[PDB]
Amino acid sequence: SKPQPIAAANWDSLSELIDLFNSTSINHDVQCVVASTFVHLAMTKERLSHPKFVIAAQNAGNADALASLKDFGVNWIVLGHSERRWYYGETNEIVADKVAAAVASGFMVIACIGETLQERESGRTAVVVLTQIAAIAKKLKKADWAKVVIAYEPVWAIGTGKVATPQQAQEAHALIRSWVSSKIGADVAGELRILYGGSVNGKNARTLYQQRDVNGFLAGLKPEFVDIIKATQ
Repeated sequence: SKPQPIAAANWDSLSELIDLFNSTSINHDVQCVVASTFVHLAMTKERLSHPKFVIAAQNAGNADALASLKDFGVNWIVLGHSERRWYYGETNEIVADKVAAAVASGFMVIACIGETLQERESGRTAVVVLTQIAAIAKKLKKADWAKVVIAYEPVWAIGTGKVATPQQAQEAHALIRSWVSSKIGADVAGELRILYGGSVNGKNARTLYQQRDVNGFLAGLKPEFVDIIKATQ
């Protein structure tokens, strides 16, 4: 069976969004995450009170900064999101180092991996994606995977004019899990949450979630997020 799903939203009125989240009864077991930028942190922190939600930082790579976040009550962090890699120049190793640092600092880490349009088109989804997570694994020890969540981000589907079928997402998630099973252990692979991190709405989320290897979502901080949460069953 599947591990606990996660519905995570990455940073519309934020205040109104939080109101909506706070008011949302979530009946099933699902860990909800709102990843904020530094500036919106204290506000999200004081406003978001739904106990099935946790707040996540993003991209912190400094030990002191990590320590401060943890002190501020932030225990989750999103790392490796597409733009960090394709725009900011965070290499597989830099992301890996951040993941390892965050884990060492007591964080739950949502580590994003994903291939570009050109990589997918040229048939290199597997080598790109697995190389990215292999870099992450190299800096972790087995026990650390308890603190790791992988988000698969079809970068290739973002502003490229391409769509992500349940089959495509399942294929990607399955190959990641198979690599984790082989290289890290089947016990780890069994517990590992692999989130689909491409643009998703209520309907397609519910369908995606039905796939064997999909354990939830990394999506937009938008009112539709409530539907993404409900989709995780």
